[PDB]
Amino acid sequence: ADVPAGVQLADKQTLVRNNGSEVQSLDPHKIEGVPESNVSRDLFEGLLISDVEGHPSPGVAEKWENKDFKVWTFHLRENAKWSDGTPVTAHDFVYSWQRLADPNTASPYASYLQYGHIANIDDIIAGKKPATDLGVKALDDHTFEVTLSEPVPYFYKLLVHPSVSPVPKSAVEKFGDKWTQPANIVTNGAYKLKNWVVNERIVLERNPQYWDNAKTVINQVTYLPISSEVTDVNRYRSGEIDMTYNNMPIELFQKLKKEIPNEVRVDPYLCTYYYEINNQKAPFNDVRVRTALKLALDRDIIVNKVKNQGDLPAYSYTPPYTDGAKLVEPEWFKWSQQKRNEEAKKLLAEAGFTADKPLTFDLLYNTSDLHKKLAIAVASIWKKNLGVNVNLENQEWKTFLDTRHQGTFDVARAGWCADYNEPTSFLNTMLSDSSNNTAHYKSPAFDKLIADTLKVADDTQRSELYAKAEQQLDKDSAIVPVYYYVNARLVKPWVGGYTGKDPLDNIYVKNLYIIKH
Ligand SMILES: [U]
Ligand SMILES: [U]
Ligand SMILES: [U]
Ligand SMILES: [U]
Ligand SMILES: [U]
Ligand SMILES: [U]
Ligand SMILES: [U]
Ligand SMILES: [U]
Repeated sequence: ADVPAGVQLADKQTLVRNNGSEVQSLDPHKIEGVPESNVSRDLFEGLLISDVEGHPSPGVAEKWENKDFKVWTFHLRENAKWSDGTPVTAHDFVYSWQRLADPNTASPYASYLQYGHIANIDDIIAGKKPATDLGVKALDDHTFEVTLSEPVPYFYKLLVHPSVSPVPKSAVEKFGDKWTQPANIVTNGAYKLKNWVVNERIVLERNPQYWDNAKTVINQVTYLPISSEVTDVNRYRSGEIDMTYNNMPIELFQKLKKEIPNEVRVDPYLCTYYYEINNQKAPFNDVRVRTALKLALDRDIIVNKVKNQGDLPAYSYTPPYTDGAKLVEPEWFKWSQQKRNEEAKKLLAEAGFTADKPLTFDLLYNTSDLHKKLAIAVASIWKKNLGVNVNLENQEWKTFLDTRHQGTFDVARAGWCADYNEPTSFLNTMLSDSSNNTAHYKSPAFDKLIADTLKVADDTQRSELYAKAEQQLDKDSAIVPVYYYVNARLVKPWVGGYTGKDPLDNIYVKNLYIIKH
């Protein structure tokens, strides 16, 4: 943390953050969500980290070079250490990236190594080559070299993500899936795990071995698993919580803007809220059904009437303000809602649906007052506008993600937030073989458009190709875009170091500080 001259620090440097839900895991290779990544950034540090404004910056790697954007060489700082005092080496990164690639690990982020195009990843994921053939090597203890199969100019931007953080081989091998228990875990970020009580709290304490420990200010941070946004706000206002999770309750938000304006932080965020359709399950394998659902949802009602927290109605998957996004707003988005409704009804009528045999299906969402209220509104809108019946189902976060991966669903609420600020951070998740493809969408045409983006060596052709890839997804109605999120949360006046300038919201508790109050 960089405490401004003149600021008086509180005697007790502790923080309590709400984290939305119980985490899937603390193992960097078994996680895929925001709550998971929030804790992961305090515990495991990769090659690069985001600074306080979100810029990719030195993590374990103090400096790096690239040759033709294909061979990346990272020079690891000599004093990088794990919490048990042992050095973090390039060998840790080699083991870690191989474990991520290995199909036996079954990481939801196995495809992150395909997104960066590390050599031999496709064959490794497919079981054709052993994970040890991955294009990574330790040239020495302090030098990690990555070899890609094609030039990727934005490659280093990927490296702040939890999936490419190092994990400690000896703990993994000795304790297997209990390696992340407090008595066994070993970490290399600014914090160490002190306590983990499922559905109660995660307590982290400062890691004295961290290389940049002298600049850490907060001594302990607690992450809570509260999925009710109302309850989060209540425990924030009671004094327990210093920073709410960044999901805000429809019940109270308008009142909060008037009551504590200075604490209501609202900043740009590269995330899209959408209804994920299971594209491989009848009748959602019919483009007419998906298109009907996409058109009949009234975003103006949802975004401006129901939620009204500053979100913008969405017509694409990639947020339009992602760096490199130059998207074409589809003609249906300019139509009137009535015109969208007629087209929708026409398509469903063409798909075989009638008043006597209507379309009925489930709408799965992770427990939350916000998603429940939005799903109830969407259900009402779809019933009224298109004559469809939906059965709402809530599931806790970890179960909910497993259901979407399993494909044991019809339509699910969804939100994707960028991992690096570039259109492929979104677009790569709709690749037929992506480990992040919970839409179960498989388009050879879409796949080809993205493969072509690194076959050209310039940004304008690349941006036009991303635009076309979005048009292909839209043409297929793979999803139902709802809104682009804003990052809205409450932060007490005494929490310093949180700018709100990072559109990825990659917060590190090592950058924060408690102002005397
Ligand atoms: U004190
Ligand atoms: U105090
Ligand atoms: U660049
Ligand atoms: U950029
Ligand atoms: U269903
Ligand atoms: U509620
Ligand atoms: U470039
Ligand atoms: U105080």
